Amino acid sequence: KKYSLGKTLGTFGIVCEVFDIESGKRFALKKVLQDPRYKNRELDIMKVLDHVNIIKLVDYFYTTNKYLNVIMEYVPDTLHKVLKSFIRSGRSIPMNLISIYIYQLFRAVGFIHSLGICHRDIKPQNLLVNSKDNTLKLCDFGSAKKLIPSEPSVAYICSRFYRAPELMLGATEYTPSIDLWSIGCVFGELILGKPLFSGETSIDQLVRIIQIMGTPTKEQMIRMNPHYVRFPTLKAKDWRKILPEGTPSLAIDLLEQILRYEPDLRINPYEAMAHPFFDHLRNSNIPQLFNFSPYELSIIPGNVLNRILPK
Amino acid sequence: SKKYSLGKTLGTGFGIVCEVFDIESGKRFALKKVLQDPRYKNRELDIMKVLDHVNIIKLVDYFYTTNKYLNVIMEYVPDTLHKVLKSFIRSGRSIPMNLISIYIYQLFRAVGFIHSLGICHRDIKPQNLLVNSKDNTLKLCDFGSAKKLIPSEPSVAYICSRFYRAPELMLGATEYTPSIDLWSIGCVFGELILGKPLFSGETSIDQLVRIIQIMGTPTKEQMIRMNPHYVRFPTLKAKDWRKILPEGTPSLAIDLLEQILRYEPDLRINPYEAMAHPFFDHLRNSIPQLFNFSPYELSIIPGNVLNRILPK
Ligand SMILES: O=C1N=c2ccccc2=C1c1[nH]c2ccccc2c1NOCC[C@H](O)CO
Ligand SMILES: O=C1N=c2ccccc2=C1c1[nH]c2ccccc2c1NOCC[C@H](O)CO
Repeated sequence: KKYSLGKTLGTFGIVCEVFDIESGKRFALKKVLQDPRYKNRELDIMKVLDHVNIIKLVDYFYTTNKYLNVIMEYVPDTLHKVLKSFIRSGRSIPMNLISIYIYQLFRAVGFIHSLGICHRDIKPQNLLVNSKDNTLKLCDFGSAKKLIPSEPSVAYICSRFYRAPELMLGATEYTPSIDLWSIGCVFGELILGKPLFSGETSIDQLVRIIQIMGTPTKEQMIRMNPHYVRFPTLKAKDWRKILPEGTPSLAIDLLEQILRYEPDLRINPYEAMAHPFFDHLRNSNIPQLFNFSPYELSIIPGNVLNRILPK
Repeated sequence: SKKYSLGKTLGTGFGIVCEVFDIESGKRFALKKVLQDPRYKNRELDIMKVLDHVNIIKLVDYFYTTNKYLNVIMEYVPDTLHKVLKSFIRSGRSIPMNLISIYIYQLFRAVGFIHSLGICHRDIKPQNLLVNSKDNTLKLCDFGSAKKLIPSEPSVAYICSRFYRAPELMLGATEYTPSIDLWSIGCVFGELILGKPLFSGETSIDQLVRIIQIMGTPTKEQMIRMNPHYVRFPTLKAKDWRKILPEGTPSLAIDLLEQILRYEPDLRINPYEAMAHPFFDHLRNSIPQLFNFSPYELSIIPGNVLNRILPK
């Protein structure tokens, strides 16, 4: 009764736009089929995400088959729709804007990773954008999990475009580092205007990665998955020959630092925020970039913080 | 339900209140379990959800269970002002005025916060006032009797309780205001000083007479302000608190009490102005957090008032 129903946004349930009958405000409703016997993992993660670049939990309740109704913060557009529109119009997303989106993405992921939480399905359909601010917010934690580093996961993550290579190799001991590969993939697509690594199967997807970044060495295979083994030998290619003809060197340098085979070697989110590619954001439309919460300040290293911040 | 382990009982008041433990983090919380239909809203949860303040008990978690029950997990504080009050009497000592001021200051800050939202507690009493001994932090809990007052709509006069109701409630008022909480604070302040409650009595008349016997018969203008729908008592002159309260009592204590226990609901000192009252000049001159105002708090405290509240 408290929420009047709006447009369906996407379909174990459905996602709608709803309105608070009392305040007038607009929120997002996720209605999922659910037994009040068991916990809901997604609700349980939501409950802990209090960050400016992450979608906030507002309310939740049960209904009538029994359903859990999660009411969340709303943002009016997805990076998927923005990206498709630029292609449609015939032009490239300005690099200045790409940097704005990608910085905020890094900030979000930095925050969930300081809690051991991994998203596992970062994609442009999951990156909410505000046209008026250029604010970006990470949503949908239906596929997320708190990784317990002393404990093995089962390899059951299948998806196009954005999986880390270690997931394609059936890794059992993957880490939140997987998200960092996704960011890289999003970042590249934004630049190129189409995804980096297509393919319907894991083999297909692996081959495409190899085709661009070269065959992984043995040391690289172990570090991705020590439980797994031979491909043909292909040399790495230069991103400057893959990406479109205008692409800034700083953009490619950061990209090189993200898309590494060795999960442990991928750039740290706060490190990436301190990367010269964001130097023009530090030199003062722009949303909030430097309003760190007292939690974030407790977590960012002092060397790093000083390089992230403006003079 | 597995997430929390029981759980010493804290009070069976439509449900129970227990101590519970987060089996993942090890932290201790308070569980309020109430009999509830998931067909209706629960008013108390809806209020909890909006209370974000250092001197009010925070909501933590909530879930359903099986007769169907709503389970409210809240911030926990290990003691009540009632137990503290009731222990000082045992030892044959009075609560230091310096301590009394610590608690009552925080109480005002809490009330200041809920009234900025139109939320009225409606049952403030030392049993509802949680105190932590490490720190002298006080927190206001248990909003099961709270309501958001919609100034343009009447309420129904069905509030019956001992010691702490505003005179307007005793008079069957239908248009009462969050001011009723300030009357309760005054009473609590008073009781802390005196060693026993100010206004005893099992019925409404009984409660009114006691007030009238200390504060004097209300004038006609004071009756209209408490309840313009209500008519004679015998004429009694006000007594002077200096002769009711114990021999030592500081004059600023009484000054502050006088400014809370007015018959005219609209004249009762407002909470921020009370923190500015000189009775708290020693906390300023000189103990928990007192001056760490939230961005929200800062935006609704008036300018001149704020400066009087803060230390120099
Ligand atoms: O604002 C949103 N908050 C959410 C929380 C969880 C899941 C989705 C959203 C939100 C969406 N905002 C949008 C604005 C324009 C278009 C779509 C959306 C949102 N959701 O997208 C549908 C979910 C789909 O199944 C995968 O993301
Ligand atoms: O810490 C508490 N949080 C609460 C939220 C709602 C209702 C009660 C409490 C809490 C109590 N903490 C205590 C510590 C010692 C003794 C009692 C309590 C709490 N409540 O006990 C029942 C409330 C009753 O109104 C007063 O006895």
